[PDB]
Amino acid sequence: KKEVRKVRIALASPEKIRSWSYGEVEKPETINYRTLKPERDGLFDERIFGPIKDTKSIVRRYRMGHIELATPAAHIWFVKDVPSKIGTLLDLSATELEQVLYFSKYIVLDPKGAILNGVPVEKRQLLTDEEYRELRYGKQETYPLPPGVDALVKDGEEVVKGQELAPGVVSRLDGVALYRFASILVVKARVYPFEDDVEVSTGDRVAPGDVLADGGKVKSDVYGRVEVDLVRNVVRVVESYDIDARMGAEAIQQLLKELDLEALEKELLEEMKHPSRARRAKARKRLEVVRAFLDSGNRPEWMILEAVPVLPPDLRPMVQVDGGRFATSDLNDLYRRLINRNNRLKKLLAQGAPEIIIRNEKRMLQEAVDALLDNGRRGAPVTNPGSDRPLRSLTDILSGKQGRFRQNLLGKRVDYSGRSVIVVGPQLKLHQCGLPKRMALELFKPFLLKKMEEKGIAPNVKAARRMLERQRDIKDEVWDALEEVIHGKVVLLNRAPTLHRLGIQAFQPVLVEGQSIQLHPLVCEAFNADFDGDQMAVHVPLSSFAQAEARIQMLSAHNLLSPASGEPLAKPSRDIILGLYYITQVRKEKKGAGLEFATPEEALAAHERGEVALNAPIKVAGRETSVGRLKYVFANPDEALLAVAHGIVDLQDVVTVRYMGKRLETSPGRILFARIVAEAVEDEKVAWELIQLDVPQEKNSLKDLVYQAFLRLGMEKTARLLDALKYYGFTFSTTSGITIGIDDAVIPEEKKQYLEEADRKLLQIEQAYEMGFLTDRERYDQILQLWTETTEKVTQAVFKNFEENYPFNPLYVMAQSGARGNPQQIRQLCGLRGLMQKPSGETFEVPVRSSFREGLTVLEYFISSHGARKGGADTALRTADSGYLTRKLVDVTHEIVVREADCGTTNYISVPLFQPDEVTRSLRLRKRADIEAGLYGRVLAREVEVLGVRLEEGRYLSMDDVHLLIKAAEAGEIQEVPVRSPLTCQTRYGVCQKCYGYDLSMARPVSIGEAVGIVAAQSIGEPGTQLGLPRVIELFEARRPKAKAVISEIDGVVRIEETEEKLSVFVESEGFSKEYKLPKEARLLVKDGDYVEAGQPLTRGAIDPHQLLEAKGPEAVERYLVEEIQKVYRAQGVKLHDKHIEIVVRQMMKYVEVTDPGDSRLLEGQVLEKWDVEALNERLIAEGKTPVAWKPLLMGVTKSALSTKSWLSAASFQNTTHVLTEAAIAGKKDELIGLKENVILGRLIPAGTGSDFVRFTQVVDQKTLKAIEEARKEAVEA
Ligand SMILES: [Mg+2]
Ligand SMILES: [Zn+2]
Repeated sequence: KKEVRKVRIALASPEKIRSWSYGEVEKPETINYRTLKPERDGLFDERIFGPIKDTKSIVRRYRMGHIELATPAAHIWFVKDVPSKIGTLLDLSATELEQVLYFSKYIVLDPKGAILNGVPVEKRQLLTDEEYRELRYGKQETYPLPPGVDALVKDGEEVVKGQELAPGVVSRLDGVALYRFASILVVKARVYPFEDDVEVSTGDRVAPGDVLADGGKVKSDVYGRVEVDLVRNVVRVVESYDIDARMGAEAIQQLLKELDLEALEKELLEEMKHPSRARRAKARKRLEVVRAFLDSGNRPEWMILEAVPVLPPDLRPMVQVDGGRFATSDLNDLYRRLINRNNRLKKLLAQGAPEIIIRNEKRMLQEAVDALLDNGRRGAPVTNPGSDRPLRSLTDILSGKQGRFRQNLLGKRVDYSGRSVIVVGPQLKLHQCGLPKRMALELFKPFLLKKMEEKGIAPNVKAARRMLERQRDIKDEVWDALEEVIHGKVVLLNRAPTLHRLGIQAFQPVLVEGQSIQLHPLVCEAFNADFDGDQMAVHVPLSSFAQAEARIQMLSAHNLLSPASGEPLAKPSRDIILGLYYITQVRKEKKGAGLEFATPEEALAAHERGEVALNAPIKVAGRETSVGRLKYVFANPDEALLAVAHGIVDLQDVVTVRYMGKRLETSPGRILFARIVAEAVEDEKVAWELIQLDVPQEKNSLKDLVYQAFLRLGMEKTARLLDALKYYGFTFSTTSGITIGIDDAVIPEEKKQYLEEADRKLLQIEQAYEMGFLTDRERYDQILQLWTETTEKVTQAVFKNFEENYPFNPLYVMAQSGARGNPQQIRQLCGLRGLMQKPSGETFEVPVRSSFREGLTVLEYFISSHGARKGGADTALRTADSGYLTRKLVDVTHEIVVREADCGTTNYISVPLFQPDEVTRSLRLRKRADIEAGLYGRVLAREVEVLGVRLEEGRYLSMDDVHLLIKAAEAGEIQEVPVRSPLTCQTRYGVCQKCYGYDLSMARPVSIGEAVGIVAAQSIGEPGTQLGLPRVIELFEARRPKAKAVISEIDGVVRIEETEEKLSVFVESEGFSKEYKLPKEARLLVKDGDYVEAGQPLTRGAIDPHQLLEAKGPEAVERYLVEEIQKVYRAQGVKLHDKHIEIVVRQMMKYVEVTDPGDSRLLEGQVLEKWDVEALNERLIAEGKTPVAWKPLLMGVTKSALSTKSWLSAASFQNTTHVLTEAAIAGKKDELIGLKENVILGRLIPAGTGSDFVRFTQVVDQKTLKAIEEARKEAVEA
């Protein structure tokens, strides 16, 4: 019942394994082919895993078995991890020593080693088993003797080298040769005769000084075993004492049993505090392991495993494919192999012990356990021979690109989904999408079944399915049921590359006849989907709760503004823009008569007579008014438009119309546009005030109109305005007749002489190059400058020509309006595409004189093919590169969610209003877009009054406030604005509403509980696809730029010495001077004698963020990073707000490394807030003034993503093995904070609706409220 908050991962005791499992499996018989039921106690046995029939089969998913190995085993992760957990807990070498002990046959033994073989005492040294059992039993040399011969050697003869033991036998070392009847026994032992009782009997191993026999007469002199022979009444003392011997895991277990963590910890402390850093680094590397083992409970004794758990059968099922053959998970094969090996070991130990065979089968079992735990690390165990496909192990199931972690994180398949090609849906409103009738019928199939079961169409659901199974039985009643089903439902449309949040959009389906999905044209840019045939997909959420989600916050009618900025995305598109520009344009032709009209009053009649003739046009360029203004005057807009309907005057003709209160000299087109705006909305005074009816409706004007309407009216009215505006734009674009012919690409004639002049100039330049006054580089620069100047001159001439001569040219009308094209494209069409770049990256000397209006020569087309190929390849790579960048960003910033009470942050950031450096030393107000992206939607840190207006502290900066601040800065009152920011928020995991701000899909302040981190990452990454990018990569991944710029770290004065070898700049201070050397290519930007501060760039180039943080501090480098990121984004024309960059930069520098240790080690770095809390506890909450002096560490996006307190995300991110091992050494209570973890958990995501702030909210109607409240007051008795 209680909510899961922490997941603790830890190690298992053998008792824990026994309690966990329900019985033991000991046959290698999963299931026989004949008996499809579980055969015997094997891997699928019935009574041990739960019944296979109908508790459910989920016990066979939950209940697990176990194997009680007679021989202990150690987990492969703790022996093969890069830091060998046993190899770092113990003093053992991982690469060979640990494996050779744990698989092969060597000896490890602590207690005693003073026995000498030319080598001093042993404390923890390794000796091979061979010399071990040599030293175990003294010195053995044997030489047989023929029977029936009493040789010259007696039972106690001493023998040295060179002595003839026989006529042909010679020994090898000095010692004693014992005689048997029947051999000679050479030993390096000591014999001792005696004549009294024995104190040490046969078998005992004795130390010097201990009594051997005969009381004090005879005492021991060396270590070794004692053998008493009563035939000669003598003691032989071999040199072999009682010495410990263990093999394999039990030995390790012995080690782990004999190792105590507390004394180990103290001696590690001593071994790290005393010497230099060289040993203490690895001392900490193993001391963290020791502290984790000690502080987390679980002792390392069971860190090697005795009872192996057995996976429930349904997690590894053998399921039939065809013809009796069973497809199996390799886990079953590995378990069968392990069971067979264990049973072989069991019966082997039961029957007899051939020692070499026992060692061999111990190695066999250990390798089998290794393979079971994971395959590939030691050899490549494979399936039955002939199929060289490596078996799949537990690590393979968990880890890998397609594993348990990496397959729930995507969920590549969904049930209620479809896809189709999309077509324009202009007849639909913005909150609708056209759905083909067949996919609409099949998608809601259960809904259809239930709804037509509500009526009498079919008796039951089975009859319904059988009737609908064929389309020959369709009826119009079925279609009525269909339209009944989806009256209120919505579906989610999805584009395959989902670069941002708007790639998923809810819609209301409308039944249509056809194959394709009809899409509203206005969302043609929300999706990056054209109509060249590319497809788009549809999903259908089932639960009414999810329907509420989609209809409320994912419905497209409600998301009209970007999350990346305040700009709208539902702005009128190309066609509507062209139509409305055509309807609200005013022409102008000619005045060949006396234009003076203000003076003469007979000029009204005189020029009316002139207009009767051809003296002056109806739209004449009169001094004060056109004769059209005089001739026609309209009481109402209706009269003007009705007179237009009678063809008297066009929609583009100026005329005096008496509007609601004034006489306006406008065209009926502009009046009609104002009428459309006023009809789409309810009130007209507001509509009249929020439009600009004296200029053509260019795309910027439409965008401003839409934004203002959104601000002042809200959601529904803006949507209706967009619908009506699009509809009228379409109709007037149709009836107006905009068309493109070959003659529309008019060629201005004046440019011709321009070319000649350019040509002439080339000649002198060529002559200037012929005389040798110019070098190749400067000549190329001169030619490039001349051509790029004359191209601009020709473009200016082209636009002047289009203005003067043909106001209504289709190319010119779409250039002026925001429909399509750029001046460069129009110049290519009509003028000349002069400069064409070379494959090397430079530009050809010979330009392209021709245009597409004329014909290109073969060579010119062949040359332009180079640039075509370059652009194609660039796009084809940058697509995937930008996707990968977005992946990095979302991984690092997925923890940021606005859950908050307003944090008491007495801190802020001062957003500049003047560019610190637009020239070398000058201040100018930042570009309006820049100030908007820095200030719009922020919160004022403290009250400011600039122009007689009191902007109180805590007031969100709306668009009007930003404009007012910009105007004030223009006047010159303030230069910086103090604002709250995420960079200074004190919220633990996320930001507060005040520190975050005000920009959203809406304008209102952000709701508490939305993952602003994910949308931040998406807004950063989406423009990257159409974007340079290496700079962005090297900035979010904190790296060392190759073009490093020399900077200062201390304030002082600049002393530039012009040493020709290397320019030496001296930062001079009172007590010290710093010197920097600049090579020939290092072009500085400072002047001698200038005052210089910390972090001031001495040379031109990029700045390493790490050294900048070292010099100035966190805030300075944060501002530098944000500005540098914004630089490239502005350079590409993409408008992006700074909230997202600030969020990622804050997540980038949430790590500090302490320097003065407190209650833990010093040279360790992790989350800053942890020392925030810990310093609060150490200094204030608890006693003990130990300052945990930390330094902020700046690491790239990747490293910050990797090092996380939670281990779920780390396991799902890079490598499950090492991460899980680390999280297993210490019981890691993973808090379910962060979003990726709760995705893996599949539970309610913390962000959005799943925020505990809104997760539960009792709701009750009013009448039941009165009932329950009456029960309440009657519950209060008396
Ligand atoms: Mg396409
Ligand atoms: Zn805050």
